[PDB]
Amino acid sequence: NNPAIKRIGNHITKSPEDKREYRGLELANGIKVLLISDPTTDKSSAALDVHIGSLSDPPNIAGLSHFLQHMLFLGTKKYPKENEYSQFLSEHAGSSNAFTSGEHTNYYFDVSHEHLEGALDRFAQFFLSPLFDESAKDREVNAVDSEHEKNVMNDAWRLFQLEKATGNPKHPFSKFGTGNKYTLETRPNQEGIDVRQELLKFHSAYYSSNLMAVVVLGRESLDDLTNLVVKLFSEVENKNVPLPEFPEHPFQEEHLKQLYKIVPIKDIRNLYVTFPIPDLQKYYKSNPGHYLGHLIGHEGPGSLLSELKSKGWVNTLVGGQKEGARGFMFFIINVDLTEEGLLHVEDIILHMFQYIQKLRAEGPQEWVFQELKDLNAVAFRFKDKERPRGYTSKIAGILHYYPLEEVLTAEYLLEEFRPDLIEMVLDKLRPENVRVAIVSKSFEGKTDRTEEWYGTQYKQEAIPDEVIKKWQNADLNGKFKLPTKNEFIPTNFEILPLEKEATPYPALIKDTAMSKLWFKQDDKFFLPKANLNFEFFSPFAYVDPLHSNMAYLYLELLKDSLNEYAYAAELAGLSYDLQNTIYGMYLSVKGYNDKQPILLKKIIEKMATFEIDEKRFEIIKEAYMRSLNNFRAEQPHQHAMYYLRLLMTEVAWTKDELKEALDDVTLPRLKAFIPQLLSRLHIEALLHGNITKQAALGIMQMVEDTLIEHAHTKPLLPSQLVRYREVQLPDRGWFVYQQRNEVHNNSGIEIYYQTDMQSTSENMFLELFAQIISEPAFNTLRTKEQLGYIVFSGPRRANGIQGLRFIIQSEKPPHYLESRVEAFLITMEKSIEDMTEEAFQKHIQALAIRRLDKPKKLSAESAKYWGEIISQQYNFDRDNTEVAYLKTLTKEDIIKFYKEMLAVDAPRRHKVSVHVLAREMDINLSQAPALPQPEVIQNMTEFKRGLPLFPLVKPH
Ligand SMILES: COC(=O)[C@@H](Cc1c[nH]cn1)NC(=O)CN(CC(=O)O)C(=O)CCc1ccccc1
Ligand SMILES: [Zn+2]
Repeated sequence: NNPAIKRIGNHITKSPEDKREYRGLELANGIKVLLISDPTTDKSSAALDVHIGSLSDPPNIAGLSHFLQHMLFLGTKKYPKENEYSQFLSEHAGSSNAFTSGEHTNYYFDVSHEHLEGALDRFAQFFLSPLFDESAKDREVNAVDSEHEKNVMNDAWRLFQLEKATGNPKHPFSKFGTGNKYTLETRPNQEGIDVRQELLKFHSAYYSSNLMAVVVLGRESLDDLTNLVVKLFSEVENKNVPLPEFPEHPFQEEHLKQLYKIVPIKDIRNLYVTFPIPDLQKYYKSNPGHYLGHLIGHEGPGSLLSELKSKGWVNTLVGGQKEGARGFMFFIINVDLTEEGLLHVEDIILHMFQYIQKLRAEGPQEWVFQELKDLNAVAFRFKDKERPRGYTSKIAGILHYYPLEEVLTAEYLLEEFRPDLIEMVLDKLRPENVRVAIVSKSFEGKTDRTEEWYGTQYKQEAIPDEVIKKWQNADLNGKFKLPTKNEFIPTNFEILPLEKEATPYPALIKDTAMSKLWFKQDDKFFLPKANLNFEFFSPFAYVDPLHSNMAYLYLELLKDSLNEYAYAAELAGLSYDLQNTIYGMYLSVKGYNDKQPILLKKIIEKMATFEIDEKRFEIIKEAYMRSLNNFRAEQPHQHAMYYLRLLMTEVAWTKDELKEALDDVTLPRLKAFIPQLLSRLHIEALLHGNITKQAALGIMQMVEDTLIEHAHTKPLLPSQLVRYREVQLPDRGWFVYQQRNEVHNNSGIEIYYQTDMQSTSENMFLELFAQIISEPAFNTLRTKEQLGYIVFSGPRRANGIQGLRFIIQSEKPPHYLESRVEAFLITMEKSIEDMTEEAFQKHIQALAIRRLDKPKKLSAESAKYWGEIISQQYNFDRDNTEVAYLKTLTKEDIIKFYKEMLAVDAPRRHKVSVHVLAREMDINLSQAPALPQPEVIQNMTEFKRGLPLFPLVKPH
C-alpha cells in the first residue's frame, strides 16, 4: 500500500478513561512515530527525540551537542529568519524548548490547535537543513556560557560532574556536557577548528532518521496526522548510524571502595552511597531495581530511614536505581546528615548493609511485587490527562525503548515476578562494590584536589579494609522489618452521579464566622480523585519574626512526626502539603478520594494535640538555621525577586530578621505558641472533585469539630482578616535598591514598572502589552544582545496590584542592563506603531487562546479557583469576561497605555529597580534614552513608611 511507511503496528494500549486516539508507526527511513488525536485539545504539540547526546561529543569540543541544540532554533534553509520559529510560536500561542542529556536530544513545542502544520513545518526543518549562521554561532555561544555560569556554584551540578570526574577518565561518562565560551569558542579557535563545520559535520553524522522518534498531537484524525508526518518527515536522510552503547561501567575496580570528601557551596551535610550495577532497562516488565528501591527507600515502621532518624543521624533518605546510559546504571542510597550523623557515617553505612542483609535473609516477596503491580495499575488506569507539550516530549523519549504498542503502558505495567533478578541486583549491593561521598563544610582547608569544570574541592581516599570487613560482617539488626500490607491502598472508585444542584463554578456553600466553604463537584474529569484545600488564618503566624519562625518549625515538626504514617498514604496516591504562610497555614490533601477523610482527620488531630520530641526539635531548628543562611547562595536573579517582594509588600520579615530571632526559639516557647496559634482561626476551603455537597459539609465540619474538641478554637472577628497592601509609588518616581550577591559572579536585576490596581481593563492592557513584547524581549536582550541566559518579561501581580517586570541575570553590571531594557522599550513603541492591524489582531487571538486554554486535569482547575479564592477576587468566570474585553482593544489603546504608564517620559511611570551585584564590583545596538538620577533606597523600612499604600481589590 504505502512506500513511505515501513510498519503500522497494532492497537496502542491506553487507559480506558483515555478518550484520545493513537496510532504508532515506523516510517521507511526508520523514524518511530506516535500520532495522538485529541479532537477537544486547545493546543497541539509535537516532539522529536534523537538518540544522541553529549556522551557522543567529540573529545576535543565539550558541549557540542548541547550547543547544536541551541543552534537548531536559529534558522534553517526553508525558514532563514533567525527567529522565524520563535515568533511564529509566539504569534500562535505556542512555546518551545529542548534539552540534551548524555544520550538524547529532545525538542518539543506547543501551538494553538489550528496552526499545527505551520509550526510543524518550521520544526521539521531543524532536522533537514539548519543554517548554523556564523553570526548566530558567535552570539549564541554566550548563552551557553551563561547557562553554565548559572550552574557553576550549584551543589547539585557540582556533585553531578564530580561523579563523572572520578570514574574512568577515558570513559565517555567523564565528559563535560554543557560546554562554555572556553570549550566552544576560545579553544577551538586556538586549535584552528571551524565550529560551523563541526556542527554541520555532527548534524550530518548523528541526526539520522534511524535514531529518531516523533510524536504529534492535534485535533486532526489519525489519517490526517499520518499524511502530515509522512509529508514533513519522509525526507530525513537515513545515514544508518549504530546506536552508541557503553557496555563497560565507568567505575571499574580502581574506582570502587573509594571515599570522597567534598566541600559544598551551601552549608549542607550529605552522604552519597553508590553501587555500580548493570543496565536493568531491558528488565522493565519486572523492574527489579524498582522493587529494591521501594524497599530500601521505604520510610515506614521498620524501615532503614526510621532507624537512622531515631538514632538522630539522618532526616531524609533516597534510594533506588539511577539511570546511567545504554550499558550501565547505578544503585544509590543518599541521606542528609545531622551534626551527630556526620560523626557516625561509618555506623550509618553499617546500618545500610544490615538492612540489605535483612532483604537477603527474607528473600524476594511476591506480595510486595503484587502491591506495586496493583498501585501501578490503578495509577495507570486513572492517570491525569497531561499537558500536550510534556506528553509528546516524554513519549518521544520512550519511543526509543519500548515497542510501539506498549509506549503508554511500559513505564507503568508490571508483569513478571523475577526473584532471580532481584537476587542478582541484591548481590551487587555489597561493601566490596561501594563508593562513598561525604559532603560537608568541615572539609574546608582539608582537601587536596580540584574538579576542573566547576572548581569543586575534594579529597579521595581508599576505604580501609578494616572498614569494608566490618560492613561485610553485618549481622541482622532487629529494628529492621519489611513493611506490612499498605492499608491506604484505595479500592473504592465509584464516581458519584452528578447532583441535580451541581454548578459550573465553585459555590459558596457555608459562610460562618469560623469557616467559608467553596465547593464544586467535578463535572469534567470523572476520575475518583479529589482536592481539599484549606487556608487557616491566624494573626499570630506572622505577627513578628519570632512567631513566623515558630509557625514554620511547628509545621516542620508536625510533618516529620507524621512521616512514617503518611508515607503509606503517599505510595497509595494520596498526599498532602502543609506549610505556614504570612497569613497562618495552608493545608492541601490531593489524590484518590477513598481514604482521604482518614488522612485528613489524622492531620488535624495531630495538629491539635501535638507533642514535640525535643531531639527532633533541636535537629530541625539547626536545619532551619542552615537553611536561612543558605539563602545567601541562591542566584542573583532570585535575590532580586526576593528584595523586590520585601520592598513592595506592606509587611515582610527579612531572612536576617528571621535568623536573628531564631536563637530565641526555645522548646518552652514553642509549646506555648502552638495553643496560642490554634485558639482563634478562620478557615477558607475549596473542596473539589469526586465528592458530594453533603460529604463536603461533613469534611469541613469535621475539620472544625476537631480543632474545637482539642484546641478550643474560636472564630476570628471579620476585622482581623488583614490581607496586606502594596506600596504605592509616586508618578515619575524611580527607586533603586542595590545589594551584593556573595557567592555568584553574575549580577541580577529586576525592573518593575508598577501600573494600577487589578481590574478587567487594567489587566488586559498589561497582558496584551506583555504578549506583544514577550518574544521580542527574549529575541533582543538574549538572542541579539546576549545579555544573559536568564531573560524574562511579563506581568507582576501581587496584593491586588500589578505592573510589568523584566528579570535578567548577566555578567554585565545592572546600570548597564537598565539602559538596554529602556532602549528595548523604545524599539517596542516604534514596532507597535509599525505593525499591521492584522499582526495586532494575531497577538489578541494568541493571548485569547492562552487565557482560554481549558484545564486538562482536576488539580489544574483547582489551582485556577484557588487563585481566585486566595486573592479574594472570587472571579471564577474571569477568562470569558477578560477575553471579551480584550477583543475590543486597538493599537491606539495600547500606544496610549504605553505612553501614559510605561514610556521613559510617561506622566505616570512608576519604576523600581533591584540591582544585585556580582561577587566583585564596587555596534548594531539601538539607542538607549537618557535616564533621570534615581532615588537610592538605603533602608527598606524608611522607604515604605515614606509612601502611600494601595487599597485592596473589591470582590465579585
Ligand atoms: C522506587 O524508588 C523510590 O521509591 C524512591 C526512593 C525514596 C526514598 N525516600 C522516599 N522515596 N525514589 C527514587 O529513588 C527517586 N529517583 C528519582 C526519580 O524518581 O526520578 C532517584 O533515585 C534519583 C535521585 C537523584 C540523584 C541525583 C540528583 C537528583 C536526584
Ligand atoms: Zn541549554
